[PDB]
Amino acid sequence: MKTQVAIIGAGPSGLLLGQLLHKAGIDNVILERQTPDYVLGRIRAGVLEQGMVDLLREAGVDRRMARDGLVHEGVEIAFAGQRRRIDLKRLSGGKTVTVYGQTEVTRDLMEAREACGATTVYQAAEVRLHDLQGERPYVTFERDGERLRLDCDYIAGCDGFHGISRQSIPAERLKVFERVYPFGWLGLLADTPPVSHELIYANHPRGFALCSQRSATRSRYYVQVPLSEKVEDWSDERFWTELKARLPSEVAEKLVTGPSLEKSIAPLRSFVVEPMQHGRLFLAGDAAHIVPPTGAKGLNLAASDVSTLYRLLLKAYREGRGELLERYSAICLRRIWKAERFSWWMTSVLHRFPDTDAFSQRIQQTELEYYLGSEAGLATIAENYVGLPYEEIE
Amino acid sequence: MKTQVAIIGAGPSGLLLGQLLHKAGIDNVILERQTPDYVLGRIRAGVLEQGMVDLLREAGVDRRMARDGLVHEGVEIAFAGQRRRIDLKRLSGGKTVTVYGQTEVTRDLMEAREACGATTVYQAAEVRLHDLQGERPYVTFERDGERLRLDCDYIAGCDGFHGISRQSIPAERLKVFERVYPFGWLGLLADTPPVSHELIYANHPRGFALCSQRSATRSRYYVQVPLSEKVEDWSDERFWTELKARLPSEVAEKLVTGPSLEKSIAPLRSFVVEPMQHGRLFLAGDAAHIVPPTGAKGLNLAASDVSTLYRLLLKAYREGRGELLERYSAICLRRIWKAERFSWWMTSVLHRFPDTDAFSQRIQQTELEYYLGSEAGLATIAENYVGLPYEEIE
Ligand SMILES: Cc1cc2nc3c(=O)[nH]c(=O)nc-3n(C[C@H](O)[C@H](O)[C@H](O)COP(=O)(O)OP(=O)(O)OC[C@H]3O[C@@H](n4cnc5c(N)ncnc54)[C@H](O)[C@@H]3O)c2cc1C
Ligand SMILES: Cc1cc2nc3c(=O)[nH]c(=O)nc-3n(C[C@H](O)[C@H](O)[C@H](O)COP(=O)(O)OP(=O)(O)OC[C@H]3O[C@@H](n4cnc5c(N)ncnc54)[C@H](O)[C@@H]3O)c2cc1C
Ligand SMILES: Nc1ccc(C(=O)O)cc1
Ligand SMILES: Nc1ccc(C(=O)O)cc1
Repeated sequence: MKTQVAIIGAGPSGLLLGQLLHKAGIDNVILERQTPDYVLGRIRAGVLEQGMVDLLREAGVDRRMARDGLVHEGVEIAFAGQRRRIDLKRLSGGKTVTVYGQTEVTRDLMEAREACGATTVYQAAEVRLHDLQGERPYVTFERDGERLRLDCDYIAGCDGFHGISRQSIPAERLKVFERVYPFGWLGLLADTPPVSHELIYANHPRGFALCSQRSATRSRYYVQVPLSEKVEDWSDERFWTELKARLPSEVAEKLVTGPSLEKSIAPLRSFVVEPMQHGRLFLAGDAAHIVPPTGAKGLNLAASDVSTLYRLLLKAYREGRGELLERYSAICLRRIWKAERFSWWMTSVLHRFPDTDAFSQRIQQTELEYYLGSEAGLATIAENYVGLPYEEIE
Repeated sequence: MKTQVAIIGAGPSGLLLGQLLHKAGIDNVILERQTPDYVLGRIRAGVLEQGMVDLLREAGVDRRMARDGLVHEGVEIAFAGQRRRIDLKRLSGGKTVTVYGQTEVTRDLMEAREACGATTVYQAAEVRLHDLQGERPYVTFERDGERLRLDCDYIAGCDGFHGISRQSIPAERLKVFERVYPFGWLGLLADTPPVSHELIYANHPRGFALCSQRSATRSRYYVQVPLSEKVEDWSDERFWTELKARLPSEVAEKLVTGPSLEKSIAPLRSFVVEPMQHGRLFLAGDAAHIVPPTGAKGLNLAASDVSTLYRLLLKAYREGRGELLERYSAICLRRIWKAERFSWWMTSVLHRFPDTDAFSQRIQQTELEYYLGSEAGLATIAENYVGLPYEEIE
């Protein structure tokens, strides 16, 4: 069995890359461990940068998004009994973000891939990568008891944080940068109208809270929660009471509550690996880096890694410029670090940390007052929030 | 012995307040523990904000400054083998800073006070404050063996971090916010031409370094140094070698070295006390708060506390509005916290911290790249650097 580019993982990264590649004539095969249904079960992301919206358009999978997605020109930050609105559109010079669930984006790519007839092997068990440094690498896997081999020119590891691809690179060749935060996010999806037309990030003494949405009849809420927490400990009612206690009274009053459709806890982490490639293996998305959800950069960084990889692969196949692929890591890392820096900053000013001294609490409160009250402070948040420009390569 | 306002401390704070008060008809007496010579021995500050330059003018003690002071429109930040210039004037909308030694400013105020004939008691031993909550507070001290009493309406504690005034307020009434940094600054004053026409703040793997100046023939340099350091351990030559090792090669090459006129080590600290007053006692300057030198806000915050106190005292004496004095702390604290926040930020991105993990070193490097490469980042540094606007009161 042979292809040009083998893609490990059918999450948004692998599907986007596969679609981009297909449209340009580069055959690719996606291998996924789970079932299409399991993949569609992950709620995750809700906020997309302008640049990701454009990439979706370029992959020609933007019909439903253009119809159902909500474009946002602002976002709110509540702290110490006051809400402050940041005009993204004004402050960033016209850019906005789009709220469209990750579940939907993934569904759209999956349908688009099916219609084109491109190869996708679900339940590909025991994926193993071989000859990463040879001129002919290959992937082996098992589909219903029998071991198959897939030959390729390149492998794009788009298998998330627990994928096999990063594990296939000699550990000595990698440099890991990581920070674990002493808390997680308890998220709740409900078939209720969101409490606001724009997102509200809230710093409250009891901990962080965030009011988000998926559509006009579907809401997504989060509350900062300690690591020791178990989801079965949080009834829908306890969640609503907790969420209401962290929000400004005039917002908590108009909140329409309801039974949860999904409830989960996600720990916050920062992770970056350098470089992001080895021989003919290139890492992309969560396989290469994790950012805490606070800045909504995860899925967005994956899109840029993918945009970069695709353009380099085109150059390599169509233009015979195979040497340009060595620049992959240098290029992605620049955007990754600025995004990690932004997510880190958002996380530190919005959450309540354990055993914080009086001085640090005061400095935290002051960062908010400063950045939210200065025209220049506002602009730093906004341009970062809508997403910094992709580099064009060459 | 009686006056209207008793002033404890003849450093820049006490002298500026005394001068302002005198020019408006409000009698005041300054009490200082040391001799005029000891006071003039402190080198300290070199950078003044626009607002402090204007206050000096308002006190009519700006002749020598207008002649000898150097106005700066930019400042440089060197890191990872690259110098980046921040155009203060452009980015802040025209403001600049003035380099004029604290020793000179103090000399100018002292001469101005002497010429006007205002009272100043040097070597006032054992100053004690009494009846802080009565309608008639008083200060007692000793001048050559005999105990004297000074009656007043108000007392302005301008006695620095180790003064008696903050110690005279019931400790239970105060809330202290403080952070100690694990390093200090080793500074060297030399009668040599500065290596650059503008200041250069340098983040280097070996630690922080700063190239400053006092005039065209007098330089002031600093290097980050561990707490365990003793000044006698640092020969002039060791200092020059160390300073040269932390600077970019093209800057270290043109450095004119020479014998030190003064050499000292100052530990870095952040300290804020809330409130800044008690009854008829009002704290100002270093008596109320300390900021690490990195942002050059110390003397500048003292000026704003003083500007605020003087205007409130005028209202009280001339206009019979004694109740406005209760607003002193609320007003000064707003500016103090933003300045503490700025100094804290400058300190964290420019210095090398002990036992720093790979992630934090990377985030530090990235803060520099971000703020120094974005038009909005630059503007946040600049407007903070030149100094945020004073509030007008009322
Ligand atoms: C609470 C939460 C909120 C977030 N909010 C946002 C937001 O609003 N905006 C934003 O930009 N980001 C956000 N993100 C991040 C975003 O969800 C991720 O960055 C994104 O899912 C990365 O996609 P991916 O394709 O790289 O990885 P994944 O989504 O993990 O998919 C990887 C795929 O590879 C598969 N796989 C794993 N191992 C193997 C193997 N051995 N063989 C074959 N297949 C394998 C996995 O099954 C999976 O299907 C959030 C994340 C969380 C959890
Ligand atoms: C390394 C260094 C660099 C700095 N660089 C800058 C910079 O460039 N820009 C900037 O804005 N700031 C800077 N500063 C800070 C600035 O020096 C101080 O904030 C400033 O000196 C505050 O003045 P002050 O009058 O409040 O206090 P002080 O200068 O301390 O004077 C207080 C006076 O009160 C006197 N006194 C003390 N106790 C008593 C008592 N019991 N009775 C009577 N008198 C008493 C003291 O003798 C002293 O004379 C720097 C500080 C340092 C050390
Ligand atoms: N920053 C974030 C904003 C929104 C969401 C979400 O809607 O799921 C997640 C993270
Ligand atoms: N930030 C600072 C800048 C300059 C000086 C100084 O010249 O003495 C001190 C601190």
